[PDB]
Amino acid sequence: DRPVIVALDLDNEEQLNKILSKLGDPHDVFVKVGMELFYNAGIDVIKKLTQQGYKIFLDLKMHDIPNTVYNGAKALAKLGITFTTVHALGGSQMIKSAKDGLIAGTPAGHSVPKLLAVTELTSISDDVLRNEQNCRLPMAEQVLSLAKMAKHSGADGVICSPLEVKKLHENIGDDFLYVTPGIRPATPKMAKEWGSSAIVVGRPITLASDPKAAYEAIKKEFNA
Amino acid sequence: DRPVIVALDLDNEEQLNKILSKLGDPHDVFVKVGMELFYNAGIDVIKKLTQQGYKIFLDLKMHDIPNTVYNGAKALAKLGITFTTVHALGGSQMIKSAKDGLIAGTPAGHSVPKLLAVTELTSISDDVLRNEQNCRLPMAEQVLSLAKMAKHSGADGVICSPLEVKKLHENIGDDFLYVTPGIRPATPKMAKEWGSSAIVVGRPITLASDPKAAYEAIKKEFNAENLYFQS
Repeated sequence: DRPVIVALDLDNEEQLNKILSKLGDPHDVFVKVGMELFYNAGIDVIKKLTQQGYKIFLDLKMHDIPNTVYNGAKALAKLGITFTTVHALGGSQMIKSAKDGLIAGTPAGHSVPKLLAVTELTSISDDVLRNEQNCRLPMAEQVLSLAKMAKHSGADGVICSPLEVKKLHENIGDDFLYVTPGIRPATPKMAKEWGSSAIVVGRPITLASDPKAAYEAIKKEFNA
Repeated sequence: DRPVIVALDLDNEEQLNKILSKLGDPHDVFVKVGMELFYNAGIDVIKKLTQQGYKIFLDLKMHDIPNTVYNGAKALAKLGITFTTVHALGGSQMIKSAKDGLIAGTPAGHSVPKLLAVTELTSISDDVLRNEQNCRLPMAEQVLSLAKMAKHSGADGVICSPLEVKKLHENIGDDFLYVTPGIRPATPKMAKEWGSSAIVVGRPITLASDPKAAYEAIKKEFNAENLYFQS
């Protein structure tokens, strides 16, 4: 049974509590929150939620020098989170320090958060990759490069498009998490067949008439 | 007029309060905190500090899609900080959104935080630039390109090394902040001479036997515009 993660887009604790109350029992609920929430809420907000049993993909895409990311990651791990992201663009050493940091901050009797690398953000078009980022390679090649390197450096997985998972998965093998966002009922069943380890789903659930029923139905479409 | 910013590399509010007690009157102190502190202490600690009159460079290097950075940046401007960072590698639109977010989150009356672009981190060597990040440009060209783009995208300044200021300035000009961290008694004097808008200083101050006097001496050196007589 592979996890379905609900992507949340909200900017306060109150909104967060409200959607979570609509998603189900805490143990059954895996959500993604980024900096729009984390930078707007008290430091103990995530910790309180993970104490209750909520699983949290805290998506802050850390991108700094290795020693600072060691310490950032370490601080995050003490929140009780399940997944977290770094930019592969920050390089091999930074990624390794990120994992060492996660290990260091994981409190007794907890699983170490999984370290996921971001490659090229979805906001990066072909033109931006070439003319703004001054990359030497086209998209498909840049992405595979970063993902491979992330795997070599101690990342547990990568955030990748559902339409890349096939070929990424071919290259890097089964010992890695391929976490695919942008899934809509690219359906959950297609993501399963193409090799996704976890799907991230937003509005189809969060904007649903009954977010809980939507969330539960996607899990079944993903795991049937 | 030109700021000296104290880099605080610590992970707890109690150690923070101790170094701060030695830096002087809050209205005379400008500090830099990054992931290490912020991800342990959170927003209340920053709000507390800025309300007292501390100037904070909150250095979190946001790097995400434009809409998310808009909201991240907006969240940070509510805290009353002075400088904050984003990755130029995140692209032109992300930088513009960051600045718009900063504007939206600033309380009325208050001053909009300055948006500073990170270019290539000091952790990226030429080999890392070439063979990990798959850049097609050599370091100096890539740095200038990222800096120029940041200027054209609403950034108020860049983080660069003291030595880089001249090339960046030559191309970008005076309506921009060149913020330079490597500084130790590259000296404050050299940083001044080379056109740094602001320096960040760490251990030379935070581990000095008298941090306040080390700080004031560096402010003085950095701002010695007419150090020598000339006619």
